[PDB]
Order: sequence, then structure tokens, then C-alpha cells
Amino acid sequence: VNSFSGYLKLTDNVYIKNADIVEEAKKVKPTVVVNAANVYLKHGGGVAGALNKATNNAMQVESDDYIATNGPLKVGGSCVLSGHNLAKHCLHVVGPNVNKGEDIQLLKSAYENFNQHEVLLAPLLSAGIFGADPIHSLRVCVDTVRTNVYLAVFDKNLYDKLVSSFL
Ligand SMILES: OC[C@H](Nc1ncnc2[nH]ccc12)[C@@H]1CCc2ccccc21
Repeated sequence: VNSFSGYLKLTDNVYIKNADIVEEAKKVKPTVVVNAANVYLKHGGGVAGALNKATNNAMQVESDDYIATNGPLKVGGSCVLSGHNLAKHCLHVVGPNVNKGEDIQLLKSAYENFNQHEVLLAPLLSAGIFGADPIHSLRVCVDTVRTNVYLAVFDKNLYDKLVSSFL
């Protein structure tokens, strides 16, 4: 039993809600919140900008030190950093940005990172300003993640579309 509230069960291990991941994190303080990151951990907009702003830019400061030491992530890759005031940990996961010309097959690789964590609060990877088909992202999530994932989808209209079209 966990403290996630009001989620619609989709499969054995995947749950979904129409919510801002930042607000879900502020309320639940999960062990792991997933950021929809880019390879440079430059948290400008979307999920990343919203999470970072909620940390008063501490996420960005920590991320800049990470990159200075380790260099960029891979598309499809991840790193674990602090969750600051939002969660114990933040799993920064890089889904392909098809507006940047990146390979959609890497979306499965991106979701595989979730399997290293028993429970996660996560956004829909590669959706939104990352440009991919959100129905596709949800399908890849369900078919790839085996651990318990609570998906927060900000946009009400797309949430309604995601639920109504889910197979
Ligand atoms: O609603 C669309 C959804 N954005 C969010 N989902 C949940 N909490 C959120 N809080 C702020 C935004 C946001 C998709 C998922 C990945 C991504 C990256 C950039 C923009 C949009 C998106």
C-alpha cells in the first residue's frame, strides 16, 4: 500500500492520473520522481522546467555539477540525482526528442530505466514538447515497465484521449 491517490489502474503495474507531476510530487513525496530530461540536464521547460522551478533551481545547480563531472547522458539513458524538496530521488530519463531528429526506438530503452526502481511517479516520456505520439508512449510504457509506475499527465484533454483509446 502506498500514498498515491485517485489513480486509474491500467494494467497489473501501471496507473494514470490527470495531474501536474510537480503537484503530485509535492503531495506524495515519492521515493522516485522521474524527470523528462535532455542529455545536457538543461531543465528549461515542460516537466523539467516545472520540477526545477519547484526546487528553486537547486535541481539545475546539482545537474550542472553532474554534467561537469560526467558529461552528457545518452538518449535513452538516465541518472539518479537528488529529489530535493519533491522526492527522495529524481531519476532523470532522456527519451528521444523527435523534434531533434532522434530515434523513436530509444523510447523503449528510456522506459527500461524505470525497471531499476520498485515504484516511481513519472511523466509520459517523449510526449509534450518532445514531440512523440503520446498514445505510443503509453503503449511502450505498459509493454516495457514491470515495476509500479504512477503516471501523471498534465493536459486534461490528452489524458481523456489516453484513457479512452487505451487497449
Ligand atoms: O501534459 C503533457 C506532459 N507534461 C506534463 N505532465 C505532467 N506533469 C507536468 N508538469 C508540467 C508539465 C507536465 C508531457 C509529458 C512529457 C513532457 C515534457 C514536456 C512537456 C510536456 C510533457
